[PDB]
Amino acid sequence: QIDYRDVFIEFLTTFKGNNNQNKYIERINELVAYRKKSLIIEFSDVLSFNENLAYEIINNTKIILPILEGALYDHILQLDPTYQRDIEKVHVRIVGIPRVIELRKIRSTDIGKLITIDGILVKVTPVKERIYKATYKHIHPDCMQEFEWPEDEEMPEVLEMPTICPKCGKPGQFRLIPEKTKLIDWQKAVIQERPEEVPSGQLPRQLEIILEDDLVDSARPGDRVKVTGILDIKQDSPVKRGSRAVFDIYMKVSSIEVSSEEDEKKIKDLAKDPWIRDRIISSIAPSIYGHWELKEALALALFGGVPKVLEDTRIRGDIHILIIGDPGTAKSQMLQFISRVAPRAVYTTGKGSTAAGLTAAVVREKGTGEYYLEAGALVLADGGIAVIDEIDKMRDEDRVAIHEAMEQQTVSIAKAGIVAKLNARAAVIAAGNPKFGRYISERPVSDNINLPPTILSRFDLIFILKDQPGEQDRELANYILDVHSGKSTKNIIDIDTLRKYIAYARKYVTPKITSEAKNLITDFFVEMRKKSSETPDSPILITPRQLEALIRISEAYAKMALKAEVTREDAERAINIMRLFLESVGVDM
Amino acid sequence: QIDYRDVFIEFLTTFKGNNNQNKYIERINELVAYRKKSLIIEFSDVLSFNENLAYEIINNTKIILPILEGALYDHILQLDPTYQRDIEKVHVRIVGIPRVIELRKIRSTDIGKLITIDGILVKVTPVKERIYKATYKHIHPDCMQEFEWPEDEEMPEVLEMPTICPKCGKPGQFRLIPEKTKLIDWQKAVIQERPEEVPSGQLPRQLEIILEDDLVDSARPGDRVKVTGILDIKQDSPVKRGSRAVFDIYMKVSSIEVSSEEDEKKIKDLAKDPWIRDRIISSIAPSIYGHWELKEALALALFGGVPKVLEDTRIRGDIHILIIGDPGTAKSQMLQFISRVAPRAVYTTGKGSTAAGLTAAVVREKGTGEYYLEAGALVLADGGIAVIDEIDKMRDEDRVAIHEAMEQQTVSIAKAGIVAKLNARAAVIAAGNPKFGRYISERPVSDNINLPPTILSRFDLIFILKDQPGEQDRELANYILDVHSGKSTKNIIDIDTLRKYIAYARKYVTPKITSEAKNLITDFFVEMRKKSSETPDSPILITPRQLEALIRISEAYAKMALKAEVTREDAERAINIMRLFLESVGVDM
DNA sequence: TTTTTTTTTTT
Ligand SMILES: [Mg+2]
Ligand SMILES: [Mg+2]
Ligand SMILES: [Zn+2]
Ligand SMILES: [Zn+2]
Repeated sequence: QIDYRDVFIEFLTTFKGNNNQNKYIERINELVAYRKKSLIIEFSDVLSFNENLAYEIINNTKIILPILEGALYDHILQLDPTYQRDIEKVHVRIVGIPRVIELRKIRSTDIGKLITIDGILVKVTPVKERIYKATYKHIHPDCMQEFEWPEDEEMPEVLEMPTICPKCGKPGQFRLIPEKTKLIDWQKAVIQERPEEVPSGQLPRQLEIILEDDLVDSARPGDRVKVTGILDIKQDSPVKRGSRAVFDIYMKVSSIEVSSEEDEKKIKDLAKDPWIRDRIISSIAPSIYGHWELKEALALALFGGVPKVLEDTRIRGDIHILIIGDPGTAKSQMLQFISRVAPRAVYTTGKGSTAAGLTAAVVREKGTGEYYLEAGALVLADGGIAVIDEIDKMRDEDRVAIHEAMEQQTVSIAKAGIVAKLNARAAVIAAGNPKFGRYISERPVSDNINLPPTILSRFDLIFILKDQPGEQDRELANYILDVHSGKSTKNIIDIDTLRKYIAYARKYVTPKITSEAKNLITDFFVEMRKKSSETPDSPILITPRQLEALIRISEAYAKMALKAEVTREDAERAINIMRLFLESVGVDM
Repeated sequence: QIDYRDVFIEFLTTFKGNNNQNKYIERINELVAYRKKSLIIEFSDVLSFNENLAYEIINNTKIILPILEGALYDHILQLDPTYQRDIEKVHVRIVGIPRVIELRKIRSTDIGKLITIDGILVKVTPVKERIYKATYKHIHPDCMQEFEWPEDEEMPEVLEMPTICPKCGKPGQFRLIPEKTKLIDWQKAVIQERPEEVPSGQLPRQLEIILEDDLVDSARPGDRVKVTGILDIKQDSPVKRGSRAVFDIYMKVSSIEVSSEEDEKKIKDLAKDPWIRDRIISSIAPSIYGHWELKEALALALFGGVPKVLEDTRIRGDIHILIIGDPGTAKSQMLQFISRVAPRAVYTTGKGSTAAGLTAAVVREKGTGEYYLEAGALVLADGGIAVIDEIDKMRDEDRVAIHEAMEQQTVSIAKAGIVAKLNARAAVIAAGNPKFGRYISERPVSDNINLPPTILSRFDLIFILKDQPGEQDRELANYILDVHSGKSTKNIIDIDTLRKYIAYARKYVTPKITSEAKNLITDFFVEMRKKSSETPDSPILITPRQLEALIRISEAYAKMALKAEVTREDAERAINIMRLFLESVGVDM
């Protein structure tokens, strides 16, 4: 009823942040400075400020958003007149809607209401253009008149042509004029419900969402998103009714978020502890007893090294880990934990994957019969982590497809007239069993591993797990029963905090190698080669890749403590962990 | 509103270039010599000469080009009246527009503006004809009238037939008259964004462009081009509404550049150095330590020999290189560098390619129902370099598809009623691993290589790389760490100018064989054949192909120094490099 | 039916 434009403007200029620093005033000039033409607000803050305004947004969304858009636009023009003639419309987006509904629980009662859905992005289409105001010319020898067809109204989702010329009142031919037509960016995406939300024995459901204007290209497939907007029915093929008054539903996205200053203080506070490295390792798979050297290795792969890009070549910065062990050694359980804690990870099984599905697949589009590309698991994991369980179960002729993606971090396809190259910069963690299921100490190491030396040299670290019963059985049994009894280990960083810590470290820390670290690494690498040549029978080869493994591991150790330099202490830790890897495969040092 | 035709004419007639030769009057001078009806003007030159004139082209391109082009036509007629009755309209193409937009960043605000896009050409269609002014006959026994349908306007993108006869005002049926219709050449192409600008975890995007009149057949697939023109929305089936008022965008090309005299003297200056060959070799893969003999071999393949075309046959002039080595010997890094410095190169892997994708594929169009050919990797690489990494991972029944393309440089297809023969004159560089991952010195060369003798004989040079940990580890380790520390080797030819040097040499240099070079090559071949008879178990056969390899290598060495003939020094170098090849495969002379 | 790359059952 009443106008809240005065309230909205006053709220923007008078709201107080956590430190009462007016967390909203400094967003306005940032909008003006960068001409971002999109401003977001929090529903909790609006409700905390004025209860009446929050309800009107949450209920009368379709008749108040343009009103607040006009009021905000006027406030921008007075603040900076130069904003005019560059941006003709500014959008305000509301987040944190209390109306959250599961994807499977949407009913007809929720149509037309501002709701929020949490799911997984699966498909994204290229950006296109949608007409919201057309212009036609009446092709009738008497008219030759141009007019905007939808009068005082946006063009509906169905493209409708005028039947009677408004300028002359007669029918005839109408020709669209693209020059005078107004367009808006338009993208279509598909969202899927989370695996933990799917009911027993059923496939996950999917919903179609539409992103327009500045919301296009807001996320990539495989992301976890929270989308807010209005639901509506979909009219796709109305040319022929064919009975079937049944319709699907789709969502007009108003605000989207993927997956902060307070968190940064928490992250930096953690790094102040001298024993942060040991504290982080203790937080990796808290439900698994022992395997301290494995948890340390897995922690390094989460942080990785520093990729180097030069004018003529680039160097891999990711760390690859291979684990071989007897059944029941908690290999799969540890790998599942990595998927949860990594900011971006893809979990695959060796038997349930193919060569085309891992890198890229060439498929024939049924509508046109033309071949095109589909991204594989490694491509979708670019910048993240790829987990391959049961690597020994894959066919050897099929496993070689990942050799290029594991060192050059690229995928090359030359099939059916398609030549393409794709980036696959991801870290690979793989697990498997020995050749005879269990490790046989009588036989050498070569026949136990049963893998070609080419793939073995690609892995920075290799650990062989032996399940040897001994005095430690009682400790293991007590630990497992405590887990089943609900007792939880304390003094460990929670998974949510740990994920934020890793994401921050991988984005703002780039350690550099000092002179002291160079001498230690060089001496140790020379020592490997001399020792390796003494026993030319092991299946492990000390190639120059091993030298680069030491550099990557050293940078990861420094990056774990948010250090900008690789001191001698990190080099010693990198050398020490490499020693345990060599002792595992029976290479003494 | 000021008349710019006078400004244009004085700009063309009076302009000073960097060389001080009035660059812009020679182009129009050659315009009438060859009747090319197209003039190229740089945006930097017009802006410097007249800032106001340059701006008017940028923002008023729609209604300034016909006036600007019309003014140029009158000037040409004054220069030579003979241009009349040969060319009706002359097009002016503007390049160097500062408005450069990435392919993924195009939004609605860029529609109708002159922009420039850099990308890769992937698809070209055959040249067709487009109607811009039709002629119709009213089939109604009283009319028998001819009229150009679109009055004072060209035919739009969508063909439209008149509904009311302009000659009588009555409806009816109208018949097109092809002989009185005005046509224009039309071609469609697809541009793909470069792999550098593709975001993480996303597939590359594509844009459709239209070439008309003299711009047709101005490029070939795989080229890197810059296109300037106007964006517009694409209409395909406007008659069928089918809801979904969402359109795709295409581009009307106004000028195209495919990726000068100052380079000629720069290249000539480089060739004057007596040690130019060493400088070129030292500039191949600067980030790789050692492997001097492999760097020399890769340099030869970039330049290549001299193809011979005779009345009854032709002789291959390309050089093929095969490298077999232990894992971690930087084989893939060098191949990556070659794919960047080569003016035209295609990079493929053994596992990610098929027989059809390498040579040619037969694809059926579901619309018409007929079969047609699709160019493979080797066909697209004609006149350039083809890189096939991990060649040993190819299926043997699939690898044999390149036997004829490597020697006869042709692709023969007899499939689905299609018999064809395509040129595949491309050099092949391949790498792979021995049978057991690493070379075993305790076993003969026969079972280490694991490749048929038919394909081995087709390679001019074969190098077996052994990773022997010796006393050079410290030097190798220090070099690698220096690379990781940002240190760069100095006194090398950078990749950009090195690419220009190779392109110039392969185009203007055709060395000849002298009498003294013939004697050295003949004597060496006799000894090579005699020595091979000692060991017949080796899978390396000295065939007459090896004699022609010596000729090709000798020509390549001369081509490096831009020499016009092959002297005894070039023959000696060819013998020396051939000797190292034989020693590696176990033939000692 | 036909060539092609893909997952699938069945020749
Ligand atoms: Mg398991
Ligand atoms: Mg390699
Ligand atoms: Zn009208
Ligand atoms: Zn008529």
